Amino acid sequence: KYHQYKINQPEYKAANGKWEIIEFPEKYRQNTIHAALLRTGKVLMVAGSGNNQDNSDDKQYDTRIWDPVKGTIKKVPTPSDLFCTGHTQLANGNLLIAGGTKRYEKLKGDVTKAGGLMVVHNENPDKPITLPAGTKFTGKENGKTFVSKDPVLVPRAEKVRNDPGLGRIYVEAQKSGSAYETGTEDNYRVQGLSGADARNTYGIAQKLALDKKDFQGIRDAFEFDPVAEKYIKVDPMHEARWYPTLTTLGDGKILSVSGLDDIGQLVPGKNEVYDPKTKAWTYTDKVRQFPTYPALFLMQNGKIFYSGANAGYGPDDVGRTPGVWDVETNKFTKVPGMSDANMLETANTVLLPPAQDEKYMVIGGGGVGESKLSSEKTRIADLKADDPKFVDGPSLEKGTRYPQASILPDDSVLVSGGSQDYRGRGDSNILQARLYHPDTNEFERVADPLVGRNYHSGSILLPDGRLMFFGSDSLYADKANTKPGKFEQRIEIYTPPYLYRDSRPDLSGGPQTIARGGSGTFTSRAASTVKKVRLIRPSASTHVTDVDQRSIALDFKADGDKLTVTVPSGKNLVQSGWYMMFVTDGEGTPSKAEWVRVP
Ligand SMILES: [Cu+2]
Repeated sequence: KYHQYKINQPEYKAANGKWEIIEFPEKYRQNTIHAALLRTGKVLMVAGSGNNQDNSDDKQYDTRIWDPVKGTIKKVPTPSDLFCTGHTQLANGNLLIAGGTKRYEKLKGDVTKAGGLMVVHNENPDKPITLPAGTKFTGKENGKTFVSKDPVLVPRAEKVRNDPGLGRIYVEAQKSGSAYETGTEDNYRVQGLSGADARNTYGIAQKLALDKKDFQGIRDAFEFDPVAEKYIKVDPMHEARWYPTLTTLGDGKILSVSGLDDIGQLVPGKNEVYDPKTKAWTYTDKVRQFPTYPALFLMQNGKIFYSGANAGYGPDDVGRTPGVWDVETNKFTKVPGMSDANMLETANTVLLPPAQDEKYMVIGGGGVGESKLSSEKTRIADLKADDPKFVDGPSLEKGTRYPQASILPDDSVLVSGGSQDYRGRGDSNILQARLYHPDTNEFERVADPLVGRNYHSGSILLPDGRLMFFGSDSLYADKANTKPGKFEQRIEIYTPPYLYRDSRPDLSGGPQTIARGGSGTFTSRAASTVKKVRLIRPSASTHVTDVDQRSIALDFKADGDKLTVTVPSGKNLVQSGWYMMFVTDGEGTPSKAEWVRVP
């Protein structure tokens, strides 16, 4: 339009950057749900079956590697249905990817009525129990009632605790509409049982709502080798997990937390650790339950910070409170102050730059399950404070689920997209982007994104300083919510303001390996202009969750055209692995990254 003229003016791009749509040849398209920047500089894009029933039925599983410099894309053979998986970079630079989705069950019953899977428990070792069709289950907390359509046989408990018999049955609300939906797990009383039967028999269900498909986890785990460009099978997890968080501990092992299991129950706090040297998994000694994709970050004291951000599931009163988790002792200490604590599902979490400060920001979020509630708020916790607590930061304009959030090499945080309602319901994509500035605690609006991104989206900082945005899985295609949504297969590249100004500093000397506490030397003719150096861990982003990205400040010295940088000593700050190293000048303009390996 004229718009298009406005947003291409030198002054405009200099203050707001600019967006571009990339669309791939039809043959390379997929529903990208997970992405990660690899140490090769290319982006792993993982769809699995892509939340597509035909692909699940055909075992059609997709992965791409996309080269942002050349703009080329290739397919990668994908061994398991690796969407709704967990993932993080290993010390060797491989991406550990574990969990994912079992072949999906057909959705049954009336599309206008809340329902889903009820898992019936039988505590009686003496006898099985059959609940006939039309059995009513009522939530002990939520008070809502659902009815089975078919009989279910629930086998005897087995003695060992008795281990309860379990039987799965579809249940459905009596009347249509969202008034009769639930958003969290509850324990359901079975109406019309008396005595012993009532004592030994009960239901557990996750959300029983209108986006109805029932998903189960798988145990498979792989290392993605970015040099070979292949998935390498490693030992499977002990637990099947759909939506686990994988997060690096102090000793370099990977902790896997939560997820739904092979029958769709929340894994009840049975966490496990991958040792990259043995390529084997071990249960943790002690149990702690969280909802799915919990946002879990390694702190400099070796404990885990849980921000409260999560993708849902489980009860509303277990693992819903932000805090500090000592994995070895299992002590959990609440961090108070969170505003809109009822709107933490589908929020983003960022460890603010520089990571040395241990400040976490929680952005946006929505009510449990398919709630119409959404939060405009940011909330910041400083974990180095005497009494740590969340305090509100700058607000967004609109309540926003699913905001994308990426650390930039200038210490800004790009916060972009999202939607006002569940899965972009009511055509509620928010086509806005901001820079968050940590030092001022201010938001600055920048250019609007071109493509809406809600559920199943993400963003990835690239070595050249641009950012890639992917995904978006709207429930509906139309504002009226009458037709099924189509998965967004375009990506965008966002060029920030800092690339529309003066010449950027030059940098060469990579790739290099630099130990914690060690130093390395790089070349920059513009060394004298460098104000900061940042070692930035590449992102692995899914479901509004990225426990990989962090930006570590490096001390440096300039000596003519030579920059000597020093890596901090702590293994809890500087996780082993590969990092982008950016140098930024006093005008805030970053170099392109060189890659550095920390052993
Ligand atoms: Cu998902």
